[PDB]
Amino acid sequence: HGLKEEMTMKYHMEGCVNGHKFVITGEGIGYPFKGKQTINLCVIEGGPLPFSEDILSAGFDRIFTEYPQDIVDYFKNSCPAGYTWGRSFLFEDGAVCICNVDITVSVKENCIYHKSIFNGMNFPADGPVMKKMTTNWEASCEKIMPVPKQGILKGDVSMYLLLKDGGRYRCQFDTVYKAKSVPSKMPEWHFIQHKLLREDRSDAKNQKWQLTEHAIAFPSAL
Amino acid sequence: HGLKEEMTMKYHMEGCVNGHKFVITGEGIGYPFKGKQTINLCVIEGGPLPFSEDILSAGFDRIFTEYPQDIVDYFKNSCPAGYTWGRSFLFEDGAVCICNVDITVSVKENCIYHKSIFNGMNFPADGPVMKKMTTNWEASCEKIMPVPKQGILKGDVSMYLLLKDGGRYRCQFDTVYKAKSVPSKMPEWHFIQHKLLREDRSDAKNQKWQLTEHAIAFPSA
Amino acid sequence: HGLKEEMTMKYHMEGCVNGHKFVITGEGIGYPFKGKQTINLCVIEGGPLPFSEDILSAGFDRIFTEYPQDIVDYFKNSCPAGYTWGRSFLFEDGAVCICNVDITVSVKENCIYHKSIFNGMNFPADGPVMKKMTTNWEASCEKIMPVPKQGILKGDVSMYLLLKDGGRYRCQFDTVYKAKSVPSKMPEWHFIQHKLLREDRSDAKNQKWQLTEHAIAFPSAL
Amino acid sequence: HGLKEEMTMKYHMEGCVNGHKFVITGEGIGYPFKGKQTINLCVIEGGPLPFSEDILSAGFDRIFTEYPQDIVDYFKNSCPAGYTWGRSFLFEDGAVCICNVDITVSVKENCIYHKSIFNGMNFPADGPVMKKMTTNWEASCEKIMPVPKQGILKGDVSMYLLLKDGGRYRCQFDTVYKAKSVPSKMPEWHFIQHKLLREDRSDAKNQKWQLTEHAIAFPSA
Repeated sequence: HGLKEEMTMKYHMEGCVNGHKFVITGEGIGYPFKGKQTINLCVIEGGPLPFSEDILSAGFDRIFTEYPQDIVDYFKNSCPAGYTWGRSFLFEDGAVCICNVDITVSVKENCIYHKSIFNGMNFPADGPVMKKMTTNWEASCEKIMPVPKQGILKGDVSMYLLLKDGGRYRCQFDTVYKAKSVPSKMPEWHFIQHKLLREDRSDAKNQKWQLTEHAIAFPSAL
Repeated sequence: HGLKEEMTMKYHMEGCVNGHKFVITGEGIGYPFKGKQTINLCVIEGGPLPFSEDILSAGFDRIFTEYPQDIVDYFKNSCPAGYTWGRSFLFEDGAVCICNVDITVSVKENCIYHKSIFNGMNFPADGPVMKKMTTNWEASCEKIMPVPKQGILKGDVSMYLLLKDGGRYRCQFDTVYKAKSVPSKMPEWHFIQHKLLREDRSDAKNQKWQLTEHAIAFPSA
Repeated sequence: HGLKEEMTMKYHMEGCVNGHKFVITGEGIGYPFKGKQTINLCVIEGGPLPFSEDILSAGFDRIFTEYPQDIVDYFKNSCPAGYTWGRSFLFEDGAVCICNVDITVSVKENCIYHKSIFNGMNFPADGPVMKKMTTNWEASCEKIMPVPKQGILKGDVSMYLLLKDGGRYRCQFDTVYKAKSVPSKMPEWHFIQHKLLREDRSDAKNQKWQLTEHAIAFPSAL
Repeated sequence: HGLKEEMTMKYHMEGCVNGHKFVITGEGIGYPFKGKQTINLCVIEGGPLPFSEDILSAGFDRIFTEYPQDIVDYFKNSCPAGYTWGRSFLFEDGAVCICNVDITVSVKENCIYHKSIFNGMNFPADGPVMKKMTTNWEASCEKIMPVPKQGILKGDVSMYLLLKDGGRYRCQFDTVYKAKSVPSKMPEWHFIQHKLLREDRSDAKNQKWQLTEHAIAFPSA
């Protein structure tokens, strides 16, 4: 698809969570074919963040998903124009989020740009988010399905955000993946298992952390 | 409240619904104390909108609410600084919207400026919105409750967008009302009844519509 | 409708909340035309209840609703066969409830019988319900609407359960009202404001409390 | 676990969906260790059901789950006492169901008895269920997580009931798995993948259908 085994990517997130506007920029290396990525994020505006940085995580690339040969890779096939995605975040405490990502490709640079807009609200002031009581997301299995006569995908995943107290914090992810160009081939409903971790790196001069994700496409084990 | 019986208001809305970007601007005259208002909207970008306009309606002011003396008017009391609002639209069919509005009032201009940011997704292609089969919102009764120790308000209302077939289409509105400065006083939980309508007014050069809203504050009967 | 100004009623609730089976019986007096009712409840089985008794409250009669003349009283018109209702309870903490009520009339006795089945689950062990941290429901306004070509009603109300800490506890009430006989006249969408209070009366020999409700039908004040 | 590679099971179901009461009884053969099972159902009351049978399917055993040695099988470990389950069905169109099952095993009979209580409402009259336009459930992947200090399990899965038009119909399954006696050990969060199908087998004297399910436990890949 014009993809390298190893890739670099850029991040620019524009957001407002519970009235708090902020600005995050990033950089990363990834293995499209490995379904792995490691990114570095920085709050260049609105920091330090008043909420849990874990809610932004997934709003930062399905391209970085190791697909089987028997399965159509909507995302990679997306090369070279890229694609866009929108996602609803339904937290168990009533908080609501919408995220919009625009994936574009710096072909010769072999760099994938990500431009996102994140909007979240109704995050309880006592919640783990407002109280920054989170730690990491739990491993998951997302259902990916094609939209008949549409050329788009639908991602369905029930997320669990692990808290310091040891508890879980539930969130429903509902995504729509839209390729920038009409897709010749469409995949069949499948699954995407993921592993996303955050490791802070804030100094005291800057709020930063590093993200990391691993994902493999799979079919129903039946 | 430094407000006038009759006034004016200006609107500027930016949004991307189901990936469709659009810009809307409006003008209006209102009666803060009557809780009445009529507004004229004109899509000045992304028109014509590929979805129903009905979804954007409420996304265009709690200042325009007839409040009883017995009840604290957090909104009017919001002067001079003004206030802001955040809202989540939970449509029965899976669609998700978020709207944030920044409210500011010009004394010298006797106008109320509204700057909204409407975002929505997961609007089923064959849905009433995507297939523009909506007519009007059914009259509501919203619940306004104070957030102890937060200085903010919470609005809760179950909306119904009336369809052409005469079928209702459900949507849960969850609002957060926050004044720009620390509130001197807080009201008690109460209700707000509203009636909002839409009259199309598009031509061929531009897509336009008129909005109207009447709201009255109330207590438990 | 054969209704008296003053009425007596009987209660028999069969339930299981979070695995806890219980049995409540009751008796009450009401004013159909006043839209008022006062009932006395007793846990004859499964007591003392492990959960907050406030969740059962509304599962105990729209007949007791003061209607305007301009508005059709589906419920009273229901005389003399009575009617049935089913309701879903969606609590903010994930707990789920379904309630089914069967309203029958002891015509000459002028007594209204109520036979209910209550099923609730996913009530967090730390919740106000499990922790019995509730006190009373807050006043509400329910939307009542007709079902085109069905002869049934739909009740929509967002409930708030007041806690001891002073906080609210949200619950979505979604009802279906089915008259025992084909209705000649149907009402137009309207509203029903309610006030429901609980006043314990458990001795130490028996778990009991008294309920009380006031309700008036209204049209959109527009 | 006192269980047998191959076994039998008996079913008795009582329910009132949308006010329609019904009684169902079934017989089956299963492979606890294979996580496989086939069951034969017969409406012996309230038939024919006015709604889709597909809704009752999952309402008919986590014992039948192929579990890796590396993972704790809370269900099989549930022997001898057995276990119970509670589940909420959150259908996209507003329908609401609750199902509770009491699980008991006869050593001497090598059969597993299932006593369910299915309740459901708000099934849109023109819905796929009410208009019986459903075919089968799409293969799933459920999330099984332990409840610390409770001795219970929590199952989470987003279901899709396939329609005749080939359209999917959404339903959220939220389960609570509770053993009859204090568990010696607890498993770690893991997944359960399932494949469940329905083959009609009604005649004219009785309404019958066959159910089949294959489930395998798994960890994060």
